Amino acid sequence: SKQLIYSGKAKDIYTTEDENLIISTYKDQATAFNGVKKEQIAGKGVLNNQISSFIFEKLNVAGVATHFVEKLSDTEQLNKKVKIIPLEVVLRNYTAGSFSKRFGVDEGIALETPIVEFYYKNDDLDDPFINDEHVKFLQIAGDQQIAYLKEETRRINELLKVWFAEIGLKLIDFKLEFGFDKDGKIILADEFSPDNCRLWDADGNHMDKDVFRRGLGELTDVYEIVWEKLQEL
Amino acid sequence: MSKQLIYSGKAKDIYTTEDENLIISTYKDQATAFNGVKKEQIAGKGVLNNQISSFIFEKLNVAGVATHFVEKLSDTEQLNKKVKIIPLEVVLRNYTAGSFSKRFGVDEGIALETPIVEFYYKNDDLDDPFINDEHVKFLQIAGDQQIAYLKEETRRINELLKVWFAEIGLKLIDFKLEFGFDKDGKIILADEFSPDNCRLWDADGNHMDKDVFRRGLGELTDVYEIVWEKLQELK
Ligand SMILES: Nc1ncnc2c1ncn2[C@@H]1O[C@H](COP(=O)(O)OP(=O)(O)O)[C@@H](O)[C@H]1O
Ligand SMILES: Nc1ncnc2c1ncn2[C@@H]1O[C@H](COP(=O)(O)OP(=O)(O)O)[C@@H](O)[C@H]1O
Ligand SMILES: [Cl-]
Ligand SMILES: [Mg+2]
Ligand SMILES: [Mg+2]
Repeated sequence: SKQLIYSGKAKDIYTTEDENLIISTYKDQATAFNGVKKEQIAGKGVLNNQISSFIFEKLNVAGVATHFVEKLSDTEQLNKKVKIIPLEVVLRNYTAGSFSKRFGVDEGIALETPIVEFYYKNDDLDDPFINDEHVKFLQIAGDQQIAYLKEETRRINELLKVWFAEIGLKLIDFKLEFGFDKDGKIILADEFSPDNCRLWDADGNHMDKDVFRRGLGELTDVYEIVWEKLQEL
Repeated sequence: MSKQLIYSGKAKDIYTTEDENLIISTYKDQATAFNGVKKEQIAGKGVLNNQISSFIFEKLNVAGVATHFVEKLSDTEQLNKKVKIIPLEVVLRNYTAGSFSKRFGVDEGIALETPIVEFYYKNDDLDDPFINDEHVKFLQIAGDQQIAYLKEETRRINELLKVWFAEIGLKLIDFKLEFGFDKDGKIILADEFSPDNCRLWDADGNHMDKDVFRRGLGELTDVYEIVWEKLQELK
C-alpha cells in the first residue's frame, strides 16, 4: 500500500518507501487510435505485465540499461523511477500503419536500414511526429542526447528482432520511452508489450494491438499466443 | 514566346527553349488553397509575383547565391536554368505561424531563435507530407552531405532575406525553398520566391502574403502590390 502518482491508459503508477522506486500496475483498459474509444478487456493487464517483464529481463541480461527490477505480481512490477523524456521513439523495420499512410505505400514492405522517428509524447497535441530540431526547440534533449536515443533503440531492435524471429514472429516496428534515473543517466523505461509494437505472423497474421483497432479478432487470444511463444526462450 | 510545355503547375506553366538547359517560366493568375482544395483566378497575381521573384532572385545572384535565374522576360515570364528538381519543399521558420503553430499548439507570432528548418516531400498525391532526414534517405532524394547542404544554404539565405525585409519593415516569419540540379549536377536554388511562398508580417501584425487568401482577410493583389512597392525601395 502506497500512493498513486499518475493514472494512464494502460498503467497506474504507485510509489513505495524508496524515493527512486515505483511499482507499475498494468490495467485492463484497451484504447484505440488517438480518438480514444475505450474498451476494458480481461486478462490484458496480466499478459502485458508478463510479456513486458520477460523482454525487459532478457534486455537486462543482454546489458541494456532499463527500469526493470522484478515482476512483483500478475498485475504489478517494480521499476526504477525515472524522469520521463516526452519523446516516443519509434523504430520501423517494415512499412505499416502511419508510415504506410504518410507515404501511401502498402504494409509489409521491408526496410534496410530501419528508420527511427520521434513523437512528442503530448496527448493534448495528439502526440505529433517531430524532427530533431523540434526536439531541441522543445528542449527535451540536445545533440549527443538525440544521437544516444537512436543508437540504443537500434541496438534494442537488433536484440529484439533476433528473439522474435526465433519464435517465428517478425518485428515490424516498435515504440520506446526513455527517462532519467536518480543518477541522471538515460534508461529504457515504460513497457514492451504487443500494445507498443507490431508483430507479424509468418503468414501476415497480426499478433499485436492491430487486432483491437482493425478488429480482426479478440485481443487476449493473440497476446496469449505471443506469451506462449516467448517462453520458448 | 512560342515553344512546348514541360509541366503545368498550380502557379507556373514552364516551357522549353532552344537551349536544352534553359526553361522559360510563366507565372499564372491562379491562386490555390490548402491541399489544392479551393482555387480562384485573381488578376495581376502572376505579374505581381513575377517581379517579386525576379527581384529577390536577382539580389540573391548579386549576393552570391547560385540560382536558376537568368533574367525577367516580361510581365508574366522569366528565363530560368533547367534543373532536375529535388522533390523536397524546404521550409525555414523564424517566427511561429500556421502549421508549426498547429502541431505544437501555440500562437502565431513567437520568435524562434534559432530558426527551424523543415522538409516536406513534394508529392501532391501525398499532400506534401512532413518528413524527417531518414525519410529523405529512404526516399532516395539525397545523401547526408547533401541534406546538410540544403540546410546550411537555406540558412545563409534567410540571413539575407530577413535583413532586406527588415530594411523595408517586413517581418520574415517563414518561407519555403525548392532546390534542384543544374546541367553540371550542382545543387542550385530555383522555383520562385513570392508571397505565395513565404510569410511577411507587418509591424502591426498585418498579413503581407497568401494568408490573405487562405484566411480570406481581403484581396491578395492589394498586399502583393504593397510588397512590390516596398521592395522597389531597396539597395
Ligand atoms: N520509470 C518510470 N518513472 C515514471 N514514469 C514512468 C516510468 N515508466 C513509465 N512511466 C510513465 O507511466 C505512465 C504510464 O501510463 P500509460 O497508460 O503507459 O501512459 P500512456 O497513456 O501515455 O501510454 C506513462 O506516462 C509513462 O511515461
Ligand atoms: N528551374 C526549373 N526547372 C525545372 N522545373 C522547375 C524549375 N523551377 C521550378 N520547377 C518546377 O516547376 C513546377 C512549377 O509549377 P508550380 O505551380 O510552381 O508548382 P506547384 O503547383 O507544385 O507549386 C514545380 O513542379 C517546380 O518544382
Ligand atoms: Cl505530420
Ligand atoms: Mg504507454
Ligand atoms: Mg510551386
